[PDB]
Amino acid sequence: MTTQQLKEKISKIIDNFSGIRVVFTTTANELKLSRIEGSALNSIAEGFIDKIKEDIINNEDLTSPLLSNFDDRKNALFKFDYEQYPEEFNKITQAIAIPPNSQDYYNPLNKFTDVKGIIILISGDNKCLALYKNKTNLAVLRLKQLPNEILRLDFNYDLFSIGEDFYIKNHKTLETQMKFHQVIEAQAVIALNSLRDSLLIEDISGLEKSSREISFARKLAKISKHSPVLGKIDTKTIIDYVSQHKYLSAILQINEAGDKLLIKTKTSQKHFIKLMSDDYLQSDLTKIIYMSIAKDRLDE
Amino acid sequence: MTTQQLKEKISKIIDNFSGIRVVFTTTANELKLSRIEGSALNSIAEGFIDKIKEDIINNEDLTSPLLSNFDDRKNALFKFDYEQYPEEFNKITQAIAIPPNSQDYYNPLNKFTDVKGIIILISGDNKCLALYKNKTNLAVLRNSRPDGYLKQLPNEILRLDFNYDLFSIGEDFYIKNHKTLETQMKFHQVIEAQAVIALNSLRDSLLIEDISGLEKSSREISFARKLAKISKHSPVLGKIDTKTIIDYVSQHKYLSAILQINEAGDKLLIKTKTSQKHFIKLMSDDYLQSDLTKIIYMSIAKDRLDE
Repeated sequence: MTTQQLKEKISKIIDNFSGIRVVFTTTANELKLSRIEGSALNSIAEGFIDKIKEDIINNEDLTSPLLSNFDDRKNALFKFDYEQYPEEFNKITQAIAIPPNSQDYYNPLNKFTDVKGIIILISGDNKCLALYKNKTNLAVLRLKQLPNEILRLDFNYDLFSIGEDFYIKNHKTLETQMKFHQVIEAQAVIALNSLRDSLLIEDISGLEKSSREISFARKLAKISKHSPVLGKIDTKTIIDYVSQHKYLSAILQINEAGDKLLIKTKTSQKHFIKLMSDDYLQSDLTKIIYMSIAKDRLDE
Repeated sequence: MTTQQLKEKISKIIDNFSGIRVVFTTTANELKLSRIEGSALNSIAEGFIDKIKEDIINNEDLTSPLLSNFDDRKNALFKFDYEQYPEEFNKITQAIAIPPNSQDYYNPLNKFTDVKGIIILISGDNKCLALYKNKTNLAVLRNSRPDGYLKQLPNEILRLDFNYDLFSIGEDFYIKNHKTLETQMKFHQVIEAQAVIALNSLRDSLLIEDISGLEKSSREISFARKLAKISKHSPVLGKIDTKTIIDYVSQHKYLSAILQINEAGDKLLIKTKTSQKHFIKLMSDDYLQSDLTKIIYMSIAKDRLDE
């Protein structure tokens, strides 16, 4: 369900707007219903529709790839391609379908320390577009500070769900608030056994020590599910490419035998990770080598 | 002044922290000294590394390309390389240099509607890091009044924390959030003037037959920021002849279908937004093939290696 079909599906909801209503997921994993004043609930709907338009609709360079094929792209809304739904994904699913006559309302004596996340439900063309912002008290002034409880809606979303297909804006909320996306740590070490069974690296320990920092653990799961080099082109062709390469030879070294790579230092680990993401590309026009941070296939 | 040279210019100010001073800028373009509470000032100080280390120091995938070589990279600090300082750059330059004995303090009867931006001066190692932020319209400060509803009671409370917008480490400034620069500081005059230079150079290049579709997209700063990039950092315009690009597109496996050549053979056909966006990506050399896997790729964010 492509970038354009998203732009159709969202602008169907935005133009034939039917109703907004806000749900609190709490620490007890129950969806409690808000009591927002009308001109303040009109205050929520106007600015979200602009942010929805700014991020999706008339946004030209919107890019929707798979979450396992993560990289560092601005704008962009990542497709949830995994199968393990964190429980808050399913809480948003039940948040879509509270009946409108229900009275399980949020009691405001709880001082918004119960509020774990804020669910914005924007409905239109009979469907509903749910958005998610985690409870972020942040900081407000007046000079002194008195709230420490007062709710905050910064018109911003991390997670949103159109139908049965979830999309990702801020990747960090999907880990540090959602299960550390612990599939990633397991997907990183399935790749570490696959690098072990590739026998391309001599010592696998420095790669095993980068799997603690989650900034490398995403890059391992990228190569685990989406590599065009691991398991597809053989070991000796990779080594002969790196040796003949102009930039890659000075950093990655091959052992005395010539059959195993020497990836021990962090400077060599970052570049070898960018080797198995195929991020060392060349133009047929300018004949210049390049280092890709964000890229996409073309013949599909 | 590279990425690592930014990283240790910051962690020199960071690991020898001296004092944090908060300056409000007005709509009268006069700087105003805040009155931050002491336990608030420590909670406002927050470390700030808690944001700054995660953007700079501990951030391994930190990238510092020029602002004029814009692309869509996250965890990225765009080095300001233009000649023109928008007036808040010059107000941040004076924001560093208020003497600490000065009594030009901010009067809080203004209800924070004169407040246009928020300057976080973070000083250390006798230098000063300065952060910039805009006063946005309070987001929503919804509070209670059992039967309790919710309402934006004050509608004047200053809402501020991290997610900074603009640097001032030395004179080489950096941009994290670029929309702040183009809209609140009014930088989009300089991008659109640079983009019109690009349209006249393509007109002189004679690679396209009609240029009107590029000029209808030139108002949207999305195309103008890609036109201002190609005006200043393309490895194709003027360096290679127009015919060689045409035989390369005519030979191509993807570009041959979208971008066409006229019936004569010397001019490219760029009219619809599809053929504009793909020729824009052709122009900044974003179509690259692997020397290993031999798969053609379309790059969003890239970097040279030879330099």
